[PDB]
Order: sequence, then C-alpha cells, then structure tokens
Amino acid sequence: NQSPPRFPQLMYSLEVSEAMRIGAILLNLQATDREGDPITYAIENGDPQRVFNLSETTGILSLGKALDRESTDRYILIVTASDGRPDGTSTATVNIVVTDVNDNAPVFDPYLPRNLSVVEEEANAFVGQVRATDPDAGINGQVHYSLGNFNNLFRITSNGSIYTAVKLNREARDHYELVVVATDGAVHPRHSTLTLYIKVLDIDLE
Ligand SMILES: [Ca+2]
Ligand SMILES: [Ca+2]
Ligand SMILES: [K+]
Repeated sequence: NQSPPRFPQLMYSLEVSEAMRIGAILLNLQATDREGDPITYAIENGDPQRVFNLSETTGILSLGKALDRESTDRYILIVTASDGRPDGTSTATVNIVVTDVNDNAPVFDPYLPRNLSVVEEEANAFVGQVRATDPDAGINGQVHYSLGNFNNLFRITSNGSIYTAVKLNREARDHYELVVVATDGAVHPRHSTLTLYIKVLDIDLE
C-alpha cells in the first residue's frame, strides 16, 4: 500500500560560520517517495527563533536570519518529509554547529579598581591588577596586556598584574594617568584601552 518518503541519511551534521550571509544555502535534505508522490518538508522543532528556512517544496535548507555564536553556537533541528497519507511522514535530525569569527573586542571589567597606589623609591613593586575578557573562541578571545605610555616606569604581565620598573620619586611626580591595552590574539586583532589613575606615596622619614 504505502511506504513513507525516506531521507538519504537519518541524521545530518553541519558547520556554519557566524558570518555566513542571509540566504546562503546550507544543506540539501530532499527525500524520495518510492511510489512517486509529492513531498512536503518542514522544520518541526529545534529552531524557535526561526533562523533557518527549509523550502516547503524543494527540500533546500538555507539561512534566514543572521547567526551569532556568542548567543547560540549549536542547533538541533527536527525535520520532516511527508507525502500526505495518515502515517506517511518521516523524521530526520539536522545537527548544526556555529563556528567563530573575531567580531568582538576585549572589554575591561568595569568593577575592578582604577585608582591605585604604590610607594616611592621601590622597584618591582606591585601596583595592582586589571583584567579584560573577550567572548570570542580560541585565540580570538585570548587577551594580551600592554602599556600605552610610561613604559620605562611600569611593566604589565600576562595575568594583568602591573609593577614599577624603576624606583619612583614622589617629588618628581605623584600622579600617573597610565594606559593599559588589552588585545586579542586573533589573526585580525582587536583591542580596547583603559586609563588607570596611579598615586605615589612616600616612606615616612626623608
Ligand atoms: Ca576577540
Ligand atoms: Ca565571535
Ligand atoms: K558575534
């Protein structure tokens, strides 16, 4: 009497870049009915924000809306092809994985202190620590710290910790508006900057 239409594979897998263009063709999951019927394809579940379009007649699966892997990096679509009959409808499952692009700069924790203090006449003295984070993946969110001024006076480490490079002298200067630069280790790198306000104190004798 009846066989339902059969998808080639009963489970698909697929990478898509988050930068992929709207309208781009992602997968061809057309089935065939052995008694030549017309077939109707629909995404039953797995795509609540309607990111993907699955042609009702063709079978083609394209991208409908823009992706972002910082919001969603994975989808599990439940697709169906049906012929019309009471139970002439079959189910496959597409498994989609979104891959990274470096579309995000480091961002400094706004809650850590900016106003810092270090004693004078002391070198390799701990001034304080900053931190910045990047939501991108792998090297695209590895953050490298550097100083944008006073490089002869202060050094900064990979863990964000800042030190005096040399004995400072309050009488020479007591405030420093230091600048820190967080940069991601991506091939096409992005960065941001934070100004600190460092104050010099003195040992109390002379
Ligand atoms: Ca980044
Ligand atoms: Ca990204
Ligand atoms: K993104």
